[PDB]
Amino acid sequence: DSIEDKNARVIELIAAYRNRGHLMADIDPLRLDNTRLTLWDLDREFKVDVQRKKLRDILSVLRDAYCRHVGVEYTHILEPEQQRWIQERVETKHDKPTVAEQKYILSKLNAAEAFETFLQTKYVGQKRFSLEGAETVIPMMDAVIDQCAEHGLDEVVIAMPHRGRLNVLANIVGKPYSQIFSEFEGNLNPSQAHGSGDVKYHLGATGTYIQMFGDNDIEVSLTANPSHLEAVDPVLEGLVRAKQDLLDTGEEGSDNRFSVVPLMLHGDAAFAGQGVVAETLNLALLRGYRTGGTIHIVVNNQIGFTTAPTDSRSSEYCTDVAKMIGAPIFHVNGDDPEACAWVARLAVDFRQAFKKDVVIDMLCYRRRGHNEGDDPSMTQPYMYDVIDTKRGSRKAYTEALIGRGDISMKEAEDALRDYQGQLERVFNEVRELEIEPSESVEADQQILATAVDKAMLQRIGDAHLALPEGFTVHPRVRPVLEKRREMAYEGRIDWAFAELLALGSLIAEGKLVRLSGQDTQRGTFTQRHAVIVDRKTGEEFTPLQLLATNPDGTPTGGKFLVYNSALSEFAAVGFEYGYSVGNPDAMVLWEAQFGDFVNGAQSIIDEFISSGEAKWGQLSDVVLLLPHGHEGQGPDHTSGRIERFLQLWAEGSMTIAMPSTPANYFHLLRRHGKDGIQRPLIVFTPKSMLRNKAAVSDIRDFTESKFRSVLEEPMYTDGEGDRNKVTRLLLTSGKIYYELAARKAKENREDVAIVRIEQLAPLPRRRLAETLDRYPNVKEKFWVQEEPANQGAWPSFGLTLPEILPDHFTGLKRISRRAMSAPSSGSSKVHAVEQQEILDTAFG
Amino acid sequence: DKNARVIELIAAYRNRGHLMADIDPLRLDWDLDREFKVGVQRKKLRDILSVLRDAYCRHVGVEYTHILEPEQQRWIQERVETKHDKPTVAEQKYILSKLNAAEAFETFLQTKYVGQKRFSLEGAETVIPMMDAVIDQCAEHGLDEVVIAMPHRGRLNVLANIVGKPYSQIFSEFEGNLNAHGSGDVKYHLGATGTYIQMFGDNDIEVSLTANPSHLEAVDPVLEGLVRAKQDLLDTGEEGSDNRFSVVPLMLHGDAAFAGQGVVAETLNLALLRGYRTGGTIHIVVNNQIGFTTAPTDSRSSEYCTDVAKMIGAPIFHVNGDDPEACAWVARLAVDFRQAFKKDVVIDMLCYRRRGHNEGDDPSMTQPYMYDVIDTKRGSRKAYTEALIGRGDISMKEAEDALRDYQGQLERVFNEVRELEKHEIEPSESVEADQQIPSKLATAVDKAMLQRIGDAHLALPEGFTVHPRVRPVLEKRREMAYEGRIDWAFAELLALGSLIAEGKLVRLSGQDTQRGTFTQRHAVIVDRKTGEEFTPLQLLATNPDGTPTGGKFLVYNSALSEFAAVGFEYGYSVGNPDAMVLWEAQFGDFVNGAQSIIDEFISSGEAKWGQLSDVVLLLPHGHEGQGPDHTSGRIERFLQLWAEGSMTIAMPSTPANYFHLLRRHGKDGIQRPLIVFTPKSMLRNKAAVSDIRDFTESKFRSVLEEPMYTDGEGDRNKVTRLLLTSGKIYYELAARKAKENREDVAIVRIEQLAPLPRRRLAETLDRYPNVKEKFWVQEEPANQGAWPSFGLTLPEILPDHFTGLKRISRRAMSAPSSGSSKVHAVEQQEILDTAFG
Ligand SMILES: CC1=C(CCOP(=O)(O)OP(=O)(O)O)S/C(=C(/O)CCC(=O)O)N1Cc1cnc(C)nc1N
Ligand SMILES: CC1=C(CCOP(=O)(O)OP(=O)(O)O)S/C(=C(/O)CCC(=O)O)N1Cc1cnc(C)nc1N
Ligand SMILES: [Ca+2]
Ligand SMILES: [Ca+2]
Ligand SMILES: [Mg+2]
Ligand SMILES: [Mg+2]
Repeated sequence: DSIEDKNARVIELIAAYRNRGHLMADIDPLRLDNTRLTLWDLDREFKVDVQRKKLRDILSVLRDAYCRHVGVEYTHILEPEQQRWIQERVETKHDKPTVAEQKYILSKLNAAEAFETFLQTKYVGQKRFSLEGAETVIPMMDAVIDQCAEHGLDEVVIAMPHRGRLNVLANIVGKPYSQIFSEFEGNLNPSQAHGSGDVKYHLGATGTYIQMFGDNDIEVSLTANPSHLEAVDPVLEGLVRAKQDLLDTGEEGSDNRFSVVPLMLHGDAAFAGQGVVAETLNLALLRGYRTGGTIHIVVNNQIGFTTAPTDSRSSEYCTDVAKMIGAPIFHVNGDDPEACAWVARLAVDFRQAFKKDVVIDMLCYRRRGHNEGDDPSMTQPYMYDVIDTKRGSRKAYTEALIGRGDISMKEAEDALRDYQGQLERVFNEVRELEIEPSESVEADQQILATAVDKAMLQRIGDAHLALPEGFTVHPRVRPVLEKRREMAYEGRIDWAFAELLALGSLIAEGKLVRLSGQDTQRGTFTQRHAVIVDRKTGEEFTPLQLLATNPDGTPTGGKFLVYNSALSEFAAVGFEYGYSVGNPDAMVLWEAQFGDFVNGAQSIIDEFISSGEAKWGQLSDVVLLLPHGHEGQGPDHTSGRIERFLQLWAEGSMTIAMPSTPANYFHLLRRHGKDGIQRPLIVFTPKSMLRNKAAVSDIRDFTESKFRSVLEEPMYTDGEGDRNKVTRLLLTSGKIYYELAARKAKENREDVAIVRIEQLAPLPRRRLAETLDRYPNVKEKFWVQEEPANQGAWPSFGLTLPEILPDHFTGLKRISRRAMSAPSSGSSKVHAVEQQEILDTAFG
Repeated sequence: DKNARVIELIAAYRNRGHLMADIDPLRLDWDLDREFKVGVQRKKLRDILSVLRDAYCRHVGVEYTHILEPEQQRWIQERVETKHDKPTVAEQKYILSKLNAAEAFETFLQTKYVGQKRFSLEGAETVIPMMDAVIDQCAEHGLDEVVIAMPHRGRLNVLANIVGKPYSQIFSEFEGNLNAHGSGDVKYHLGATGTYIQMFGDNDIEVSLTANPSHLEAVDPVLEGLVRAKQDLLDTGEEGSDNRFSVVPLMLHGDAAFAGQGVVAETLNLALLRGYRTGGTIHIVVNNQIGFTTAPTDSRSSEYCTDVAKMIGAPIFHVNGDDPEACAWVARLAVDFRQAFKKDVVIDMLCYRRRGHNEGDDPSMTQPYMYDVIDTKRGSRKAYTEALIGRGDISMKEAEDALRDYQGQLERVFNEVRELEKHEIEPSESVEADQQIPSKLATAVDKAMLQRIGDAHLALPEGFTVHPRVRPVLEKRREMAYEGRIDWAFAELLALGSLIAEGKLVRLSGQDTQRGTFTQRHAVIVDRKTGEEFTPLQLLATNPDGTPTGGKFLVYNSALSEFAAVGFEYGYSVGNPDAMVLWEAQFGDFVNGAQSIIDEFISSGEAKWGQLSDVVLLLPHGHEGQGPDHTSGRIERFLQLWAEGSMTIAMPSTPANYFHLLRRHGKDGIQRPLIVFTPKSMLRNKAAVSDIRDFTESKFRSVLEEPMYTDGEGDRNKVTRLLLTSGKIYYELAARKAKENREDVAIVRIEQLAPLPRRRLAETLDRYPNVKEKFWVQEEPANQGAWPSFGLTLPEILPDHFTGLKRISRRAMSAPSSGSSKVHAVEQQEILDTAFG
């Protein structure tokens, strides 16, 4: 009504465009959804933040920035400087691309569409999950990578699903067309045939991107992945984080460049529905997981196979999950490749300025069916009636560039004729060039002293008392530090100290050690104390970090990276798997709170850890620490599901162990870090046995011994025990050994021997046969276990042991809990009665 | 100019005031008299600012300007930016009684069971009066039930002080003396049911608490499923006549678990979906600013633990746990918002954890600053009590007497319990015999029923335009119903349609389940010209005379989730035991995304909690050369999980046997999950078809012989080699036998993998007296499929029949299959050549 009233209505209007203008922006190239102050005041001047501008001018700047082909979501960001940064770059006149840059974009759209159309012609009946209707993804990714090269970064690491995967591999990464054509030909040379393999749209590649108009180059990698959509997200993060740590960039680096950029592509239905997306975004700013911001690209073809977005998500945008970490979101029209390239460059600039994630929602469509053989009009007839009227983005942009006067019709035709002639000469060459069953990858990696000097044990012990000046140790943490120095010099080394002796000795030898998991710094069972907290100030101290410096003051090259993970299994296990792939020379350990929670990461275990080598030739040396054992804490605090990992095992893909002594655990970890084999290690670790006074080791077991896959009772190897008196053999693994040994001693049963299987997979066949041959008077052999009959090692051992060793194990019987639906009973009293029945049966 | 600066200030408070609000009980981190323009009324700046400070910068942080619906922003704004009437002395006293019960229950167990883990709510006592206000507000709206799901934090306190679980039952559990059945679970995993009666109102409401494992947040989709089934039974909500959503999910969370677990996002993503919505969940985050020894800085990459809830535009209220009046008020506002917009609401209760993570843990080892502050802090109960003695509401004597009365009541129940005669502790027993199958059960239907389901596919609405490639499916189904040669996809719909016709509620969902991943189902058909939907099976919900059967066909395309979708269907089946609930995986290879649900609820829920579920998992399975993720439903994993007859596991080879399996499952009266390994290419195998007689005069066959012996000129006595198999490999083996005229070889199919059909298998094998060798033949690698369990169990349960049983399979493999279809083809031929070698 007044001057103060009008100037106030304008400020609300400005805010309305900045907050909700994205809901009006012309972002959908299909235009499916139909429902998507006075006139004298437009020429009046108003106060804007400090200059005076006309309302018409304020309105035109706002409609240009927020209501054209780019929908900007940023007012949810809590940091005001990030809101100002976006506002300043979005609310200004944008410099038009040069004719050369426009021609370059069209060349990318040409190769994108001509690649898809060549495959439709040659291999009409072969699934390729085409990028048709989304070809702008190619110039957009090219702009992301080019912008990264402009900032002088070292590498872009890509992870993506099926949508236009082959197109990306050929036109962004640089994977030869001959290789991609040999895969459709179904004829692979012995190197491409090796292992069991995977489908062509799961494969990765590496290359060097060279700037078209710049002088920089950048490494471009694409990681392998399963069909399981979004499963590769935390794997990419881990991979990038390991590479950043090697380059001394990022979080654990001297420079704050985060010079390895994660570029993560997603489908619209997969991005909204999969939980691992939220779990992975939740890591984006964590000290132990951040990679300085990921560039996310959502290929939003407004469809997920036959499912409409209305049935796929409960939110406006498929990208709304990214608001949880305050990521800016750019919804961009896939038919405007210049707006797509510009947004991609802005996204990289934002990542570089704030070391935070950025989401690009590319609104497009899927020209053909879900796969190339599918008819989408059965379920989406309206959408496909609209798509059938739509001229592709390539034709649209070509007609735009001719009208502008940039290129001629002849120049456009010739450019496509050249590219079509090139694909045909490559296809002919491969076509011009016997299928056998897949072979096991076991022999692919074959290959050891793990003992350390007394001085090394003493150094790791002393490190626990080499406290900074003034440091106030918690009075209940102080005895751990003092008892460890004593253990290092006097023996009776417990499990938790043996672990740190192995990690510390590896650090001292120059190895990078990464250890993480839930409450892993202290230890779930208050046993580790890898990090100690000053009682008065809260300052942290990591005793093992002192081992990264030689006594002369020089660095060993080693480092101790220990973290408390977020409350995740899927993303945390994915990340550590990725980290180990990213740095094969690192010692990477992930610890479950209890092994019962690793089933939250079942997709990682099944799709990456146990099978990644056979499927993609991708090697990982990740260690999974799974606290395991029947102690009466209930069905979710008892089992690490040994039977599942043993079932998954084949082709020597993993090592699976359940060590019974601290020294054997020490040697197992050192063998794993020093063997030069990149294969995952699954370890079933103790809980109560951490504080079992019988479960301790002598210094000579660390300094003069090695890993023992099979263990005999000390009375026959280092004592006065007679192996010829033994009539009954009890074969076992884990903590049940001490309970059986205590019963044998109590009853003086010289007729019974207890043999421990420390390495569950691969089965130590020769070692087991050699050990059993030392007991010639054995009349009966029993596999004894705590676990229910359908769980533990019995389901695999009961079947494999009589087969691999018939002369030793024909007639092998089982002593265990009954078969159970849950891993144990809920009552500790019921556990106690069942545990005593096992001991009574074994000695009956 | 000034009026414009005032509007920016109003917006600043509404948008960012929550970042200044005094929400943390630990505290760890001139123009004012002028009138301004703000219906359109003129208000002084002092009053504008007072309203803004009271609403957004005191003990309540309000996050709502992210909500895209303007009407929802106006609704919150109007209720938050007004003077709030102070609670009556009676209401304040009622809140104190709740704080009294909460802290005295925790202090009583500390005194009596010093050495037992109870995950105390000390420092978060306000959770109890807050939950009481949520439930009371639901009763005020005249709703029917509140269904609760929560983790460990103050679980026993909630059971005793909100749900109504007897103290005697809770004490008897700490005493380790139980009057228990199945293998059971820990006390803070248990559920209860009861009736809440309003203190100052005339209404009552049912209050239920669901069971759950240690796996944090895994119960979230299960609660939604449970609520959805109850809402469908009451004809309320999405599939109901009235839009009341009269059953309320009340979901409690811990701050670290809410930020870190993916299933939270997956479950919020369901909140407005047609097939999953429950009309809005009330979320309560017990934000004690700690997760065991982990600081929030290591737990999340966002300001608030609740930021994940902004993806569905849920309003978020950050409330100071030391202000129980503000907590009760926010809880009531939450219920009012849920009722008005049928959307989720998140209450972030900022509190602390008085003791260690568990009662035996020392938290100062890792959080000495936090525990130095907590040891200076007077509890919420003492604070509130002192504020009341200060306001003049109550005397010191009245406060003491109330605590003495409650403490005396606890001591009397504890002693009565202690006085009970102890029982001898025995090992847990198998729950197998708890649910007995009716020996003989009729699943056959009349030919008229098949014909009705066939005719329903052509009973199209007037003017409906069928897609030309969908039309032959509809016509071929009417022909199959009258003439036979019924394929797998039609037998599925014959089973579901016959159940609907008999009055059963059928819920079928999964990824692209309406059409079918393999374009086979067409449960829903789409008008080619308009896009209008038509569900032929829905016509079976009406009898020929026009009356309802009571049955219903609920078929949906799920979101792209496994964990939340499997969790939801598990919950749905628990919520309505009389419903037929089927969840379909796109390929069985993706069910490992829901491994926590399979391991913690489906396979073990009966033995742990006595919780029964009849959920059906449909897992497309088979070696066809599509790669390691499009081949196996991990049969070996489900067989390994099986014990105590907890589940039925089948791999049917004929459409009729699948039909009878589904009907037996829906009509047996047993509430046990069914795992079905279903076909892909075999859906279109012309040999894999059934006669009408198999649906009308037969029953489910756990073991199947070759038709040449049961219905042909085959001679069983000529058989010297027996091949034992399951699934689609049967047709390839049968085709090879026919090609080579091998009368010396017989192929026996095991249709029901678990429980093993011991008697039928023994009776079948006895019909082949000249057998000299038996082989288990399978497509799956040696360490996979049925061999790992059958190779061990078959020679044990049937030694006279299976001693010397050998295996024919793919080699043991790390991946479920090779990546090349050419390599699959060569391996498949080697199996067939070995079996007939
Ligand atoms: C549901 C599903 C698909 C629909 C994906 O929808 P979007 O995310 O919008 O992607 P597009 O529209 O296809 O670009 S593709 C798909 C495939 O099999 C990928 C092709 C492959 O690599 O094999 N699956 C099946 C599927 C279901 N659940 C999970 C966790 N992962 C899956 N891959
Ligand atoms: C990590 C973890 C806990 C810390 C939880 O932190 P918050 O969410 O902030 O909860 P509180 O502070 O304890 O209220 S409790 C817990 C327990 O086992 C509770 C006792 C029980 O229920 O048996 N686990 C272990 C855990 C790890 N991962 C998964 C998926 N679930 C878990 N339960
Ligand atoms: Ca290694
Ligand atoms: Ca049933
Ligand atoms: Mg899509
Ligand atoms: Mg907490």
